[PDB]
Amino acid sequence: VNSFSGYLKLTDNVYIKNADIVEEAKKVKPTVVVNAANVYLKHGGGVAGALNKATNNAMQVESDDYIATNGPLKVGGSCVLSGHNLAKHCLHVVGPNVNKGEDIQLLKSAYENFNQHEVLLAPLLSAGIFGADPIHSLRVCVDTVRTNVYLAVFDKNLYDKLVSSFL
Ligand SMILES: O=C(O)[C@H]1[C@@H]2CN(c3ncnc4[nH]c5cc(F)ccc5c34)CC[C@@H]21
Repeated sequence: VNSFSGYLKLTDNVYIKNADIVEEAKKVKPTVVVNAANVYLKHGGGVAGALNKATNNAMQVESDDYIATNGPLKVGGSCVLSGHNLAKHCLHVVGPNVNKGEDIQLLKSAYENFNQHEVLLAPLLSAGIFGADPIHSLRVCVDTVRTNVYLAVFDKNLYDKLVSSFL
């Protein structure tokens, strides 16, 4: 038993809700919140910009030190950093950005990072400003992640579409 509430159960291990991941994060204090990061950890907009704003830019300050030491992530890759006031940890995961021409097959590799964590609060990778089809992203999530994932979907309309079309 964990503290996530109001989720719809899609599979043995995948759950979905219409929620603002920032507000869900501040209420659950999950062990892991996933950020929809880019390779430079430049948290300017989308989920990343919202999450970073909620940390009063501390996420960005920590991320800039990470990049200065380690260089950029790979598309499909991840790193674990602090969750600041939102979670114990933030798993920054880079899905392919269709608006940059990145290969959508990397979406599976991106979701594989979730399997290193027993429970996660996450957005749909490569959705939103990353330009992928959120229904495809949900399918890849369900077919790739084996750990317990709680998907927060900001847009109510999108959600109702994700649920109603889920096979
Ligand atoms: O590509 C993106 O950046 C994310 C678009 C929407 N994404 C979100 N998904 C769950 N919770 C969310 N809260 C937000 C608050 C915001 F100001 C902005 C976005 C989000 C958001 C994920 C898919 C894609």
